[PDB]
Amino acid sequence: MFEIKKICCIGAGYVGGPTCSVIAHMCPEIRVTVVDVNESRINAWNSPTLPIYEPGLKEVVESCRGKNLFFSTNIDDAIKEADLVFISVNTPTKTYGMGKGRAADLKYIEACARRIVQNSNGYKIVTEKSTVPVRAAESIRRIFDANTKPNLNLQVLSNPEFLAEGTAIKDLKNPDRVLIGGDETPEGQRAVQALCAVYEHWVPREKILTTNTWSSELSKLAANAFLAQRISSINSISALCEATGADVEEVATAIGMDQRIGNKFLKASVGFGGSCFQKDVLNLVYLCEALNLPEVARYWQQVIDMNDYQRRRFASRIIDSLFNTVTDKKIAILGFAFKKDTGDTRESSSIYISKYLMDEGAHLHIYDPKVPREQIVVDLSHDDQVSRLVTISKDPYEACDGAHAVVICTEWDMFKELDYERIHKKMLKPAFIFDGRRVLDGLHNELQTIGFQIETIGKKV
Amino acid sequence: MFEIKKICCIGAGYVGGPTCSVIAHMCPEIRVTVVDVNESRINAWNSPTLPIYEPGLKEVVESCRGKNLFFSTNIDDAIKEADLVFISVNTPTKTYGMGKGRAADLKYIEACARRIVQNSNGYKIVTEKSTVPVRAAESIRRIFDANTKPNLNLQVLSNPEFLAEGTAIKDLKNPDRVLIGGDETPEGQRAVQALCAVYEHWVPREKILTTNTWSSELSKLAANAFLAQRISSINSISALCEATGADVEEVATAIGMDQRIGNKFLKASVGFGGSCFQKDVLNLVYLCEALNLPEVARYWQQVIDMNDYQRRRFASRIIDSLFNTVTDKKIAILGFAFKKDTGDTRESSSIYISKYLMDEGAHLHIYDPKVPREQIVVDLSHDDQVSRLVTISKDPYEACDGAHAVVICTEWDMFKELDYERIHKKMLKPAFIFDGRRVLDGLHNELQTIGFQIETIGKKV
Amino acid sequence: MFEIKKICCIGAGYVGGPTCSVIAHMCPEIRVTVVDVNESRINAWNSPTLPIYEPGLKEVVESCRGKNLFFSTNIDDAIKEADLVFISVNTPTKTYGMGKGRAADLKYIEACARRIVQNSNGYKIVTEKSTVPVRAAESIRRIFDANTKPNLNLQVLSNPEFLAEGTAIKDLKNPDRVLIGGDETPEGQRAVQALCAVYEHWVPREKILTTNTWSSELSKLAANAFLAQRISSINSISALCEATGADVEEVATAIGMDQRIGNKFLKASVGFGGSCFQKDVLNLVYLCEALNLPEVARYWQQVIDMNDYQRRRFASRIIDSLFNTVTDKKIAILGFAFKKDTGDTRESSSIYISKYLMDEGAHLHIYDPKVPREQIVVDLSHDQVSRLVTISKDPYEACDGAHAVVICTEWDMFKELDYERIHKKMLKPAFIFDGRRVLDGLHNELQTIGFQIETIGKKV
Ligand SMILES: NC(=O)c1ccc[n+]([C@@H]2O[C@H](COP(=O)([O-])OP(=O)(O)OC[C@H]3O[C@@H](n4cnc5c(N)ncnc54)[C@H](O)[C@@H]3O)[C@@H](O)[C@H]2O)c1
Ligand SMILES: NC(=O)c1ccc[n+]([C@@H]2O[C@H](COP(=O)([O-])OP(=O)(O)OC[C@H]3O[C@@H](n4cnc5c(N)ncnc54)[C@H](O)[C@@H]3O)[C@@H](O)[C@H]2O)c1
Ligand SMILES: O=C(O)[C@H]1O[C@H](OP(=O)(O)OP(=O)(O)OC[C@H]2O[C@@H](n3ccc(=O)[nH]c3=O)[C@H](O)[C@@H]2O)[C@H](O)[C@@H](O)[C@@H]1O
Ligand SMILES: O=C(O)[C@H]1O[C@H](OP(=O)(O)OP(=O)(O)OC[C@H]2O[C@@H](n3ccc(=O)[nH]c3=O)[C@H](O)[C@@H]2O)[C@H](O)[C@@H](O)[C@@H]1O
Ligand SMILES: O=C(O)[C@H]1O[C@H](OP(=O)(O)OP(=O)(O)OC[C@H]2O[C@@H](n3ccc(=O)[nH]c3=O)[C@H](O)[C@@H]2O)[C@H](O)[C@@H](O)[C@@H]1O
Ligand SMILES: [Cl-]
Ligand SMILES: [Cl-]
Ligand SMILES: [Cl-]
Ligand SMILES: [Cl-]
Repeated sequence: MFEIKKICCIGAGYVGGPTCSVIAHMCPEIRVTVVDVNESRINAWNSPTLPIYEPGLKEVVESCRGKNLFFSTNIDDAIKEADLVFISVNTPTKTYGMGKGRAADLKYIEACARRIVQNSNGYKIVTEKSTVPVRAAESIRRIFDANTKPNLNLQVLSNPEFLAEGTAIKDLKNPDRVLIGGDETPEGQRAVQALCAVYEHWVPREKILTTNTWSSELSKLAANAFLAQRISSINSISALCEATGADVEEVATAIGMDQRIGNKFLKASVGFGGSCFQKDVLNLVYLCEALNLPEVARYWQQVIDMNDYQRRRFASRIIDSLFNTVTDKKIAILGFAFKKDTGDTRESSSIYISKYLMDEGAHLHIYDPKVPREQIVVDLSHDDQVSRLVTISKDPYEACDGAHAVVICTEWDMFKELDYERIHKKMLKPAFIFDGRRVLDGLHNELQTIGFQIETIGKKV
Repeated sequence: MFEIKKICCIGAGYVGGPTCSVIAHMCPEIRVTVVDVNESRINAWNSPTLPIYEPGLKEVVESCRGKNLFFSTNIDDAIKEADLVFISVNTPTKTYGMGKGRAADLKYIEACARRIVQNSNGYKIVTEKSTVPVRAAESIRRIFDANTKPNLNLQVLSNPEFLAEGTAIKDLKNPDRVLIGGDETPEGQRAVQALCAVYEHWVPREKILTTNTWSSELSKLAANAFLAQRISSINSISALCEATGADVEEVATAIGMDQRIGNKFLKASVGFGGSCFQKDVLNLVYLCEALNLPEVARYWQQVIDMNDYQRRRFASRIIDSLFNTVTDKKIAILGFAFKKDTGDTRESSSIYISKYLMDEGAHLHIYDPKVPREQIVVDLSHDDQVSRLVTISKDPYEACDGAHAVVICTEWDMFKELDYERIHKKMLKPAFIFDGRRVLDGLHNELQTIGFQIETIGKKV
Repeated sequence: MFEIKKICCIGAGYVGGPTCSVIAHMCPEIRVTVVDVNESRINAWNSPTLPIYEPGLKEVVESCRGKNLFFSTNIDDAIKEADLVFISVNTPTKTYGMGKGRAADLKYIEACARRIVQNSNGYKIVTEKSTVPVRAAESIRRIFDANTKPNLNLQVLSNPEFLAEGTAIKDLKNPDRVLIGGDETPEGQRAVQALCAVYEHWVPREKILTTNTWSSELSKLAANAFLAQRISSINSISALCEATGADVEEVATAIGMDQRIGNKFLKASVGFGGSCFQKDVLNLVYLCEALNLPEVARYWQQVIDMNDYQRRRFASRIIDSLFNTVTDKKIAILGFAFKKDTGDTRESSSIYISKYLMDEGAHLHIYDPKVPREQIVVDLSHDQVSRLVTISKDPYEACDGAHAVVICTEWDMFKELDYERIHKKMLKPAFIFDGRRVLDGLHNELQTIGFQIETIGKKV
């Protein structure tokens, strides 16, 4: 049996940093080196202020960093020395060319594959952790086959990642499962078993699934598409509730008590964000179109279409409720991160609601407890319109001071705890609360007594 | 019988220069003066370097120029002195206004008609050689009727041109036929017969067709639409072949051995280019829409739609074969002219394939034995993107050095003769050849043995 | 080199019968046995009146029948003895299920395949003679592979038919080309070569083209599609001519003089008919949809849509000319066959023009010199035939009391009619609608007699 003793991870992002940090923490005898082309990111990983906010992450980094955990921009030597190389780079939707707005952008992956074969000799396992179109591993194999050297044996595995931001460390330390894909050849199964032996330092063997390479790639896309679909489905139900007097939280509970459906991922929202759900479903759609599966393509597209309807109609709700015009109206945006317990804003609904209201010429005042203000400025920029229409607030009370509406977009715990009596006093009248997260449930009577018009998703006005 | 002794041709382009050069060469007693508003074009026609590359043209110009062949920017005196005035100006698709992207732009023609009546006295024959919408001659007539002078007799004829670039001189010296259109009046038939007498110096009378003005105008559009259609039809068959394992060259041969179909214009390609096929079919389409013939309009539109599918899918082939990403990938473009034996690039498929690959951020290195590099730069410009993504190569080996793919777009003879063993050595791996012209047929086994992945149109991978 | 000396042909129809008769006639040293399940058809091939009428066929058949040409219902013995087995059965359009109206039905081909493998030992060459969908040869190979025996070697070839109706024997004796497809293996190439040697008894080697099997199958459909496309293209041009003062006959001459275009199949018409063109183009379109080639499917669909528009617009011209009402108006239809010199009416434009006028309540009087009146009744049946349709014994009957004379088939006799006689007994205004451009050159005098003359691709 081959033993992995040095690991290199190309990509020091929300996946690469935490995954490697937990591997190093659980496997004291394995050297783990996380690398990136981004110098300031790598410099931040080596500093008292990590480049990402993830609960418990700093404690894990600090326990291992400089012992068996390293962050470096020296990609070549980290590859050269490694028994195992992870590819954990970004795979965004292409914003250009063929498949613009749908297809996965594989240029970061290809760059990794080229760099690996350029800097590799002997035996190495190359593990595709990035979320990819099905069969992407076949292209990494072809590049390696076409660029062999004497004694160079590069084995390719699929090892997709299931962590959610905000709960990364817990997800990594106690995963529901680990999935590994490789071919059925003797060398392929040897590679699989070596990677399994890494995870077995802390994951029970019954929680490690081994499949073929393509089932593993597909499983990741499917898992994300099923999760996103649960949200779009309950969000579709929120609209029906609003029209009927049914309550979406009541309905969610009823359906989720069926053990075959389950009670998770039935929290209605202004819409799902985060870097991957939309892009991974669109990748699935694009791939289906390419494989002449248009029925399957249009089935999954509904998940994205619903999410976009949820958001748009939430924005329309705000504008319709505020007498059909929001031009020059101060509006508080409470929450800019895509979910609580992260500073990540990638595809946050907060961005889409903010842009909709900015198209109207609203004056947005934006508060979030963890997102840096510079990121919010970048997200809302194409910027003159940002300088004219957007203010980043230091606290929520400042945001709401002289506002017409408070719009809650991220389910930070603090928001339900605010002093709404104080807030109502300095708001323009009538004062509105638009709750995109159902976090103010149970406060509606008190809020109404104070004087607010309170509206939320999945509840009839 | 009236005898034409002085000819003026307005338009010194790919039609006007060669047609007039051959008339002068065949009719030593007729003074032929080619005129243009473009000074540098006219200056080039008077120089050792003609403004166009056409086989055998220089020999014809040089034998007559300064004897009975003249090139001049003095349009007014050339008209004033002429027995016969040719209109041989450009008729591009309108890029603006009503019919943008479809309708013919008749502003150059109208300018000629106005200038002719302004500078004409006595008897002259005015011959519309430019490709025009049907009934355009009626407008030239109306302008003349509305601007008569005492003793001014301007007779209007249709005399469209059937030469193909690359074979212009041969086509002009030995035409399959000459077509002349005029009205059935005594003066009209007199004009027709005078123009016939010019061509009879070298074209047998049985190869000179005389029709009415509108049949003649329409015949030119129809002829071009039938030719373009043969190519789009065999290109449509190329796609079916790729899907079935049939070979398009085999199928082309089988169908073309039916004497009713004929064996010409069945060469599959990345797509037909050249200045006229697309614009003349679109003119036909537009005209049909204007005459309430939408069924006829949509029949002919298929010829353009097929051509655009052929090109797009060829580009998609390249990107799909190169692991679904070509960003930063060096790619050799061999051939930029729209067909071999011309330096003309007007509507070359090379432009469309290059632009598709540039949209992806590919690094194109472009070689062509006759197109000037300045023209390729203009064609690919909207240019920063050109400065970043495009290099004009001095030879094909330079183009292919460190390239991922060689893409053949123009059927220059030299390309099949290249040293592909040498080329494979310095290509990045795996190395691809994409043959848009079927010029490497028969070399596939040798190329595969060298190591290439070779793909071509109308052949299954 | 392998010599073929016994040929069996499964299917004694319009393709198989004549093809095999010519082979026997040209190759005296080959025994050619044509077989069929249809016993009365086989018995007719051995009779003084053959079950297929083609000029020259009777003479070819009678020259070698009983010598080296045989017709039999004994299919199993013919297969068993054959070096080469032609599959020349019909592949009719599916009238049901997947591909209804467009897909070819392969049931007969498959039956033959199963029967061949069942009755075969050793080496045989099996050749698709009938028009088939692309990759039909692969199904035959699979049936053979699944049903193999020791020493069984069945090589599958494609060898399409290019017979035009009424000229089959001349097409057979002097073909533009012979097309043979086989795979590019040693065995497939010896099979191809063995069949080439048969055709070489009368076809120059330069006119025999050998391809792969799929190329061969696809070439037959593409050929008919290119042919039908020339007709739809010149017809589309005919409509523009009428709108612009151009003449489609002048335009056809002008474009046909380009040797890259050529001068055949540019005769504008009310629309192409026949049992082949629409069927083969629709099959091609269905194959494209099945292969996920939608751009290609709708490119070729235009050939059919243009043909259908040519017929539709011609009927509407008739109706609009007769003041937009033809209820109980007598109209003479001259020509019902799909082209001249035949009684064949299959997919004839005359059917479609007649049905359009029937839908308006017109009283049609139909004359054709060769189409049997019984066929006309069937073709115009689904009620309205007995009510609206009369089959005339001569053109003058048909035109008597008529509002319009409509020429749908290009029979040479129609330009020889006594149009002064016709005009006298027609209701006024009297119309002639020439759907075939047969009365060109009578236009001046017909106008003087007093007709309103309407033709395709010209305003007279
Ligand atoms: N973020 C999540 O919650 C999550 C969860 C599961 C899976 N994933 C998948 O993991 C992958 C990475 O996600 P992420 O959120 O960490 O992205 P990220 O953008 O935050 O990090 C990727 C890093 O890779 C670097 N990189 C790109 N190309 C490089 C190259 N050629 N050489 C060296 N470094 C390079 C970038 O600079 C960046 O720092 C994606 O494919 C994603 O779909 C993400
Ligand atoms: N290029 C061919 O292979 C070809 C073949 C047959 C027919 N045609 C037809 O011939 C016509 C000309 O084609 P081309 O390729 O020679 O175009 P071109 O652009 O190369 O040449 C036309 C010339 O006319 C000049 N011109 C325009 N307006 C003028 C004016 N008012 N006074 C004086 N000069 C003027 C332009 O400066 C230009 O030099 C077109 O209508 C085209 O459809 C072209
Ligand atoms: O591939 C990925 O990137 C990851 O995507 C998600 O993780 P993540 O996007 O970080 O966070 P989630 O908790 O799944 O929520 C995504 C979006 O759905 C929203 N959401 C979630 C659950 C819910 O019930 N309702 C709802 O609106 C969240 O607020 C957020 O905007 C998946 O949960 C992970 O398993 C996966 O590894
Ligand atoms: O009006 C015009 O401008 C002229 O257009 C064409 O001439 P041209 O465009 O110069 O050259 P072609 O040989 O017709 O080819 C046009 C395009 O079709 C492509 N082509 C041609 C033939 C073929 O079989 N396959 C094919 O892809 C050529 O490479 C080229 O891109 C016609 O051939 C001329 O008769 C006509 O006078
Ligand atoms: O697939 C087949 O078995 C045969 O189909 C057709 O033969 P066919 O339909 O009998 O006769 P055609 O001469 O092609 O005429 C078909 C239709 O086209 C019409 N047509 C033909 C030529 C033309 O210029 N204009 C025109 O309207 C004819 O009047 C007729 O309605 C082909 O011509 C044969 O090569 C082929 O072998
Ligand atoms: Cl695998
Ligand atoms: Cl909080
Ligand atoms: Cl005229
Ligand atoms: Cl060359």
